[PDB]
Amino acid sequence: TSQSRGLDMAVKNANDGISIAQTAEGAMNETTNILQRMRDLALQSSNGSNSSSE
Amino acid sequence: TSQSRGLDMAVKNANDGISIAQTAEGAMNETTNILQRMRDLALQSSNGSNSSSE
Repeated sequence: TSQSRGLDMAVKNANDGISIAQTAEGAMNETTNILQRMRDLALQSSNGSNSSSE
Repeated sequence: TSQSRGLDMAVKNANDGISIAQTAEGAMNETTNILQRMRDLALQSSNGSNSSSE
């Protein structure tokens, strides 16, 4: 009986762990998209056609 | 006839002794349930998803 209640609280606890990892990874996805955009801009600036203004 | 009355006292004493055991068991049934509830609450609290407030 104690094991059954503990197992349910453990399943709920593991759901919380999946939730925390899900939220942080989802925010991490936009970090990846930002960095790729920053890398595209950095490559563009390296072109010799750009003057100091661009 | 002397100890026939004695057994009548004996069964009477045994009956109330059974009653004392029964009420002790009955109040005990709630004690077990309270401890089990505290075990689930403590189990939930051990999760790192909970902050200090929870």
